[PDB]
Amino acid sequence: EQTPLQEALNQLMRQLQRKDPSAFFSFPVTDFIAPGYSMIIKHPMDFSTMKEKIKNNDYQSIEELKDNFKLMCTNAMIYNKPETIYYKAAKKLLHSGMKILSQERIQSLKQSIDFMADL
Ligand SMILES: CCN1/C(=C/C(C)=O)Sc2ccc(OC)cc21
Ligand SMILES: [Cl-]
Repeated sequence: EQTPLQEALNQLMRQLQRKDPSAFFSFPVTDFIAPGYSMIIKHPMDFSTMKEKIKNNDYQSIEELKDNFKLMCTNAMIYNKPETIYYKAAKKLLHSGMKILSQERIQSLKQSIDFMADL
């Protein structure tokens, strides 16, 4: 029922979420949690939204998931001040996640996804 691309995206998601042990990025940030958030952050993202996008087959490539992942981390560094736990978590998550989503790792996954096609 799921494509090789969807399955790879879900495996990468599990690796990225393990780097968020405090679960700060699990769910959408609301204006109840973060006053004025919606006026500061115009393109919100979180892991639960990414998971739903995978399930709905909204991602056409791993790079599109990588873009959403970077956006998620950047949003938290834009809204939160550097001293806060949320900013510090976002900086660490972004750095760790960019190594999980390295261009060379992505290329290798693309190859194996492509191999399942035109058989
Ligand atoms: C959901 C945790 N969290 C945020 C997460 C991200 C990704 O930004 S930002 C923030 C601000 C206040 C708060 O508890 C008053 C929590 C809080
Ligand atoms: Cl890279």
